[PDB]
Amino acid sequence: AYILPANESFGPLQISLGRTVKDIFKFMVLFIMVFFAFMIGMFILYSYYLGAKVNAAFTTVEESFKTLFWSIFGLSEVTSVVLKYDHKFIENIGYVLYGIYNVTMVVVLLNMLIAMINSSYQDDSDVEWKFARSKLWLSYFDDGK
Amino acid sequence: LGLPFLAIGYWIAPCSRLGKILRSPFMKFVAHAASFIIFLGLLVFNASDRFEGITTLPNITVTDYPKQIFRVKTTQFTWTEMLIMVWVLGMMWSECKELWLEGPREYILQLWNVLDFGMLSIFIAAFTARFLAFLQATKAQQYVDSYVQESDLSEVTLPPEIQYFTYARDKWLPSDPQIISEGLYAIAVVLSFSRIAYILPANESFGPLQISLGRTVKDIFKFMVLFIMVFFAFMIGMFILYSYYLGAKVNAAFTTVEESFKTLFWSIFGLSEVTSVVLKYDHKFIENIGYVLYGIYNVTMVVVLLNMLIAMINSSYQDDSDVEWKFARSKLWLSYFDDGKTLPPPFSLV
Repeated sequence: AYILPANESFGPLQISLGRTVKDIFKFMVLFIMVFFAFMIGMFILYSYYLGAKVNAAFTTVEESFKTLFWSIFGLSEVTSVVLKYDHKFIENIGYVLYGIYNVTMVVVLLNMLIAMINSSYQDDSDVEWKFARSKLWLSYFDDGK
Repeated sequence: LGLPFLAIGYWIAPCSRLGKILRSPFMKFVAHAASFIIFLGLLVFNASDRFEGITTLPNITVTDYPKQIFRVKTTQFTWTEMLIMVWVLGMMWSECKELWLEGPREYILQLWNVLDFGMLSIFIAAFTARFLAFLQATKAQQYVDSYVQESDLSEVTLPPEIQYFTYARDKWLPSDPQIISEGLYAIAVVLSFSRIAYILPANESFGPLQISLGRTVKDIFKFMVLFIMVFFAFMIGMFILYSYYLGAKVNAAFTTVEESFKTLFWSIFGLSEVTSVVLKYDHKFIENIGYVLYGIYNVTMVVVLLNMLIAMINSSYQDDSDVEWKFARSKLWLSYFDDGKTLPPPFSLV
């Protein structure tokens, strides 16, 4: 991507990707707070069932983080909230909290997507890439290198 | 860090440079935000002992002295827990003051007020259930200390009303007050780590994000109702189809109403396997109809999600965001303009 802005076909793509990342960071912070909310809550719920669960999810803080993060991409199984004891109150609350976390994930992703859509529909891309490419060229104009 | 010191200084010297600074609406808002951050840190510190996991198996009872009831140490309240109760009581008192000074009808209008009341009520219910469990455990401990003299609670057959309190978590009843307390406490903790959005509109970079997220949720609710009707349609249909094959299926999906709900809800995020519609008997008519209905439900899921996405896209593309956030932030500022609120909870009960 140091070389990408020099190309006419890929330079604007690099600028658009960088702008997307910059706007992505704010929604990452927004998602981080809710992610921490569900991580702490599910860890508190399932910390007392370390040896009484189908898997190790939510038994520790690291396990809760791993399960919740991989729930973003659907890589966490639904058995993460299933207990071995007949404590259906804890299991059902884990089911509800995991489901609410998944729905909140969709809502946050959707809101971020709508913001990205209604933040670029307002020559701008060409000027953006040309400015970046001019900076690249000016970096090689001086003596040396 | 210095909130207790500031509270003490305000109490001893209400009229001074410290008192003048504390009465500033920005300082009152900062104190309230800092107090809630302390509350969140208290919740995290309360579970800090289990951060790397419990060192003992759930089916093993570990106590301090041999004559100790296990439920006594499991249900005893820690100092951090007592601080959490004090904080919760402070916020409940603040909410009750708002309710009494602003009318019960108008109080429910704001989503923040009802959400705060629900979170605090769940906290009170969780701590009440833990208190009942602690009371029962102390009653068992009193019985042990009175009518049992063996210096070892391992060779004595205690009565069941007292023997039940020596059991590990595996033998606890499903309706155990401590189990109810733990579940409600987990819900209250999740709800507690949501009042950061009380502070979000004050920031210029995150305030508009909060307003946009709230608007997205408000428009989301209508499509949730739209999705609920079709979800109920397929839930009832597949439950009716598969209720007669409870013991003749690969898994338990669609055998009961709860199983149908779980399978269909987790099909939204792809967490339900395709074997949910596979039978063990050679009834290919039922199995194929389940396949078709599950596929139609999945396609309908995509269609509803797509239509909702198109609506969201063509409902905001029509300065509006800046005005929205500025209005919300002005409401936040006006909430701290009036006299009072100098000392955030729980440093307000006195």
